[PDB]
Amino acid sequence: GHSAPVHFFNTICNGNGPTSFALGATYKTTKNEYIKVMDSVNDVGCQAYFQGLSNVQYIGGQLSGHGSPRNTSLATITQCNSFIIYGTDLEDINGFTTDGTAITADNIDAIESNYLKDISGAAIVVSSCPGFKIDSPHIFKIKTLSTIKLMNNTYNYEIGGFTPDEALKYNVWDANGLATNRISGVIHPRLVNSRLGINSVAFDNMSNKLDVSSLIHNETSQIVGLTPSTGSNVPHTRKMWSNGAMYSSTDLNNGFRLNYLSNHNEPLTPMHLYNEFSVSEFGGSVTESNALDEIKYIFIQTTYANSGDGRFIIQALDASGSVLSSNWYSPQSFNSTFPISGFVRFDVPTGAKKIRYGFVNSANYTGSLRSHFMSGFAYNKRFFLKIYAVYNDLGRYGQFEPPYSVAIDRFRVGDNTTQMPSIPASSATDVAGVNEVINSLLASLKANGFMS
Amino acid sequence: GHSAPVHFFNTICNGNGPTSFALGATYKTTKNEYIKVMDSVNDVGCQAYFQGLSNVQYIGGQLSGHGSPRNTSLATITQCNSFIIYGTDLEDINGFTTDGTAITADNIDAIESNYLKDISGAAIVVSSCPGFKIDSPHIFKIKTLSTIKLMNNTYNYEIGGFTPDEALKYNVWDANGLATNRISGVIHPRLVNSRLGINSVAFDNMSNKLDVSSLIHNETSQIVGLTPSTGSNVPHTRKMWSNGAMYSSTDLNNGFRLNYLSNHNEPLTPMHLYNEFSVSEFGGSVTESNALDEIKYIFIQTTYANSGDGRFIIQALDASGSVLSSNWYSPQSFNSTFPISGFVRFDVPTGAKKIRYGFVNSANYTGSLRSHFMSGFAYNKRFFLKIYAVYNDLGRYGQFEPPYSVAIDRFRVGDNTTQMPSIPASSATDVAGVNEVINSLLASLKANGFMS
Repeated sequence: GHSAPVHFFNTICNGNGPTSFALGATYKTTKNEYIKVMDSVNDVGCQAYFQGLSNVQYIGGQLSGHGSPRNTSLATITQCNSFIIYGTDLEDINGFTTDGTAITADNIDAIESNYLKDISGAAIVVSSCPGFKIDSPHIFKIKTLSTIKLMNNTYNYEIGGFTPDEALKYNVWDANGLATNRISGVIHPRLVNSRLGINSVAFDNMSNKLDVSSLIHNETSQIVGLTPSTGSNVPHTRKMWSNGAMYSSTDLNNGFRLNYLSNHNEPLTPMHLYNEFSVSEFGGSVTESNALDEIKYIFIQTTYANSGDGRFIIQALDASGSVLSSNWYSPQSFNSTFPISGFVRFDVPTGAKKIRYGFVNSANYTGSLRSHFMSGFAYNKRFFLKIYAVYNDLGRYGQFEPPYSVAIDRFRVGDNTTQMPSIPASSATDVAGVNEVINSLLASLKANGFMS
Repeated sequence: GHSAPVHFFNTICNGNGPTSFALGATYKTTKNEYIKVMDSVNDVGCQAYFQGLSNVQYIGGQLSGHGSPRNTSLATITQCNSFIIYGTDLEDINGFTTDGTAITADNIDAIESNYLKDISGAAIVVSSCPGFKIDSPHIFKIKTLSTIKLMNNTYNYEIGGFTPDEALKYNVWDANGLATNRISGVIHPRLVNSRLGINSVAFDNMSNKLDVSSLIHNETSQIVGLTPSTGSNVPHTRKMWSNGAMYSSTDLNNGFRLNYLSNHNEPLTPMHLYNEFSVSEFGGSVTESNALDEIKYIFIQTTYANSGDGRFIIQALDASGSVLSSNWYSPQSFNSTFPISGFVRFDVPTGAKKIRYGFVNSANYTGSLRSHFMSGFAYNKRFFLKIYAVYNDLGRYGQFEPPYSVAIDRFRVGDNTTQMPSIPASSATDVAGVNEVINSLLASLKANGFMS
């Protein structure tokens, strides 16, 4: 049941929440009776609460908590339709949870894990409101986890360019999770490459993600597998990696070889499957305060599997090869989409010169990509790996993309080379000795893909 | 200090700045005393001036100069926060500068070069206002250099689809320049492919630039250099170019070979490094009024350098091969992001059939890319070249992108060919003569990159 349409013009809600004084206060009536103002010691409030509405326009008002009242949010929108905000002043929130837990930068990590499905933790919490829009307000003094929280099937939201870095952890906190739900929202690019960015779920549902990032690694499985294989669910050639090897040569359907690594801050050896590339390369006549960093965030998308022991490692190195930062990622960590695949976020620290990424084994044995990362193809039969690089500035150092030229036929249409038909061995009865180099050259051609 | 939030509704500011009559006017007081109205002969004004505000909404008003008053702009926003415009009528501006210089179509080039940092030259001038929104209003009769001007760290702006071609030079004039600033704005795509487009700085900061354009040339330096190299800071091969050569076959790190050319309208020879491709290919049963042009603008991004005689040349040719238009681009011209790289804009004239682009030398000697275009790798240690083609219509002729097919393994995962191990020379003592054709094929395989 609902009412539509509700119109709000230049309306201000200020200071509306349980405060320190109100919780301990007792109202004395004219009949000399005392009434306890609080319902409980964990009483929490809000400035504006909306539920069961449609076509609500809040045009140029103000939502702020002055006097530090215990608020779970400034505006709570639940089960509404087409809630649009037009330049509302938002400021001075006192972050709390629904059960009365104070949101503080000290315990900001336990709030995201234990209170993900809670209706709290942002200046504006949107729950089950399809047509949401915020339209670039000015926000400041936000003492909670994020600025906007989206959850419970908010699938067509649009978020404008408000003040990026005001909350404690994020700017946009997408908490939508359900396999049946298809979320596709629009986020301003300036909110992604800021000091506080968006979480991995918000980047999963960001439709204009190529406006701020680009793919630095794109690998998928082939259609027809090679000769020594019993399937075509993983790569069989290793041609996309600089170090490492394959798990098996008699069954290529087993993926890459996962070698043991004790922790993510340990050095990678040539036996591990990993790549390496440099960033932020500027000359000697440039000051490091003028030349900023290249990459701000790195988003990795991979297949999802319930069990693990196979880790996707990523490291940020500097000059002299010292590890500045690292992180593990188990197969069950990619659950933006629980059934198929998910996203993870990695923060590139300032001063990093090189980036390493690959697959390792967290247990003390040698595993394979199929059995120890994909769980034997139980949740997905097509492996893929996508790594997005969110640049600090749009195109300062040049975005990384595959080479192409409209005037060169090798890149415009591709090269005109085909696999040669199989040539039999040289067994002429006219001379020996030369059959040494001929059959070896014919064998090298067949072994390197040039010949069938 | 500031006031927030200021609300404007259906408010009109009409014909306010100093006029011809007012400048020469003298007020006669009741006490028979005379007061000169004009402070100086170069008095200038605007309809609305805003400074030090936050969360300002101008909802459906009108800003117009009637009676031709001397105005630097219609609205001047300076050091504000979240200024949003909602469908405001804007019209009839008389372009002037802050010092009283009239902005006409004759001096439109000297004003852009000499008054870049001036707070003037547009219908709406935005200076140091992060959250600016324009919401696409209807605009006409604009006698300034541009319609919107952005400068002084306006880093997150959205510009809607207003009337494109009303100003004299541009639609959006981005004047943001600073090494520490990170600008990321959103511009409506219909404002980029218009008669008047956006300047090179606005395309630099345009995050949704792939919605209106596509890369027709993308080239970067490799990681590991070739054998005679002394470093890997430039392309060591010439596979991206159809003409020209390398500077020296003994170093390969000096880059391409820059040959002398008198002017940009001179014909390019096979000794020059340049490419060529055709545009607007329609059949005989199509009328040229129905078949429009293919490319509207071309944006080139390259590394910055403070000196050098090497020039990036681009030419627009026709049938019979006559040069319609051309332009030089020195290394200092790529300074839209001063310390690293920059953008330039080239206007493709109507009737053009072919486009040529490459690198030449403006001085009468043969130079190299490392020394005569870059300053010895003093600013950027990685060379890149990205050329964007802004199409007249979105996909009329088909956008140029690398070939791909999801059903072909050669394009889905790549070809399964590797460099063969080095095969020694055939020196068998059993027969000669054939060893000539054997070692010549083995030498060619090693020379063509097929063999190590």
